[PDB]
Amino acid sequence: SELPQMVQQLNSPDQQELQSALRKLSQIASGGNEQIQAVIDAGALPALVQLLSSPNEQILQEALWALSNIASGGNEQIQAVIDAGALPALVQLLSSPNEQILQEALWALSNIASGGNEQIQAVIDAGALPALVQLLSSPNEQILQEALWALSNIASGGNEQIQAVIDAGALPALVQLLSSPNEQILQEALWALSNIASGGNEQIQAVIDAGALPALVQLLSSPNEQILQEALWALSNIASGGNEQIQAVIDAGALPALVQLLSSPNEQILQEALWALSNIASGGNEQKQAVKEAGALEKLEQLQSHENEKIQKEAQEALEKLGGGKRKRKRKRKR
Ligand SMILES: [Ca+2]
Ligand SMILES: [Ca+2]
Ligand SMILES: [Ca+2]
Ligand SMILES: [Ca+2]
Ligand SMILES: [Ca+2]
Ligand SMILES: [Mg+2]
Ligand SMILES: [Mg+2]
Repeated sequence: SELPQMVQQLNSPDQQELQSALRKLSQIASGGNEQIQAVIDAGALPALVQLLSSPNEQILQEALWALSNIASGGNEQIQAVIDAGALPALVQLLSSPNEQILQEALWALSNIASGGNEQIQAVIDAGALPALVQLLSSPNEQILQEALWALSNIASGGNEQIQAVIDAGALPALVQLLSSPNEQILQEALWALSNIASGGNEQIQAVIDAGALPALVQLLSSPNEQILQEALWALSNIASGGNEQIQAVIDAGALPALVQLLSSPNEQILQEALWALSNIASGGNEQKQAVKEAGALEKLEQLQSHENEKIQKEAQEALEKLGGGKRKRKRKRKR
């Protein structure tokens, strides 16, 4: 209700009147999609994009915060941000020497990339990827995390958008990050490759050719359940490709580690271990025999006696597929 009065204050000579309006519009935009639409309907977006060119760092800080929380809404809400000419201004802020401005620009770009394929492509077309791939080599963990988050959401799009990430030279940087001692960076690098591996066979072969599999197979032996869940998701998407892709997974030695995970009392790890083996089972007779030789038949048959309906179904489906004769993830950040 008080929103139109706030939009008028975004172009005020009084700095204390301008900052109070920005702080309030940022707090409203942190709410639901119904609240975000009220900000857009008040015509805040044209005024907010204009403020990104302001030399004032305090104004630009809250202007980015407001746009980021608006960008964390629905697909139509994200589209309204793009129509206001936000992307060409956000891409220019990636080359900024200010760490707070760069962090907030990346936060805004990641939420826009959390929308549909049309929205993701608009970010690619704006020239975001070359800067994003460059940031994967940064010594700053706060910035590296944000760029990893934005690249994961772009890779959550269609095959055209995933190929654009591969072409920008992201895979060698992502594969290198799989050996990082930082668990947050490691999780996001795993989340990025998983979304890349959810694409076509050519895109999955790109992940294999970059040398990601030895690290992913190794991560199945981790005591950390968060890293285990991400590695299982990445390998499942790789195993969903062709017979060349399934065999690369077997050659990397995933089967003995996957069969070991069938003994886990954790329902999340189990479901993902079953899904990875089920995709492998949907390969040729050479691929089917490899699963049999790993000792999987014994555990799959025993898992058909589990009290969990989902665990029961997956185990039977995988055991049937062993007879002789792809998931994308998006994340929206609200602060
Ligand atoms: Ca003044
Ligand atoms: Ca600086
Ligand atoms: Ca550092
Ligand atoms: Ca660590
Ligand atoms: Ca643990
Ligand atoms: Mg950290
Ligand atoms: Mg952890």
